[PDB]
Amino acid sequence: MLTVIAEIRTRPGQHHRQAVLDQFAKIVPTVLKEEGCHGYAPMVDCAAGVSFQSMAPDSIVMIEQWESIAHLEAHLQTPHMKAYSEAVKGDVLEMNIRILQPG
Amino acid sequence: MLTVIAEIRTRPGQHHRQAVLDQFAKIVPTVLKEEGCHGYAPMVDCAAGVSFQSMAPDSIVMIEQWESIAHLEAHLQTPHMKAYSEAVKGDVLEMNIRILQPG
Ligand SMILES: CC1=CC(=O)c2ccccc2C1=O
Ligand SMILES: CC1=CC(=O)c2ccccc2C1=O
Repeated sequence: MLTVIAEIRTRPGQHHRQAVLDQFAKIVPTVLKEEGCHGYAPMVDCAAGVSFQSMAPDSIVMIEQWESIAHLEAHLQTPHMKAYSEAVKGDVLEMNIRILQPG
Repeated sequence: MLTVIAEIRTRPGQHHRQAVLDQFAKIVPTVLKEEGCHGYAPMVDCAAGVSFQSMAPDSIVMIEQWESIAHLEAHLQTPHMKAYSEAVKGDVLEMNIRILQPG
């Protein structure tokens, strides 16, 4: 029902983006098992050499589906997400989070 | 009376941001003594590991208070500011300057 697209902007260079991705690798199976989660995928740009593509190498884009806002909010308080946030605090600069419905 | 917030964007890496901060260290006491100056503080992001914070490592945020636009404009013509501008010309990319009043 809700679709979340979250862009996580990482610090340039020094394998910061990979550090974050590695933290997601630890957590994604767990998140998929959370109540109300119907998708949770960290994505990165893939250079297709087409003129219409825009790329941001220092970013990870999450695509997620949650049954409700309550389920998303619960997600954010889980220990795996608190552990994730602590683990990536020196790697992440900001997040831009959209909550979307069918248009 | 006027509050100025100026974001100074610096060149990535190569201690450019520190070079600029060092130039501010030279000038801040002088600026505070300028007529009509009631605050002049170069600030940087401080990573608090909270999800709601946005950080830009290649930026310095000035928070200032000036008694009037004339006082600010005079500030910009002082020798310490002309010397500052010359000193940082290879370190700074741009500035975004807001002049604010109580809402
Ligand atoms: C604040 C915040 C932190 C996250 O780690 C996070 C992870 C996945 C989806 C959304 C979010 C979010 O809104
Ligand atoms: C153009 C310009 C240059 C500065 O160096 C500067 C320094 C402090 C406050 C404002 C400014 C400003 O508007």
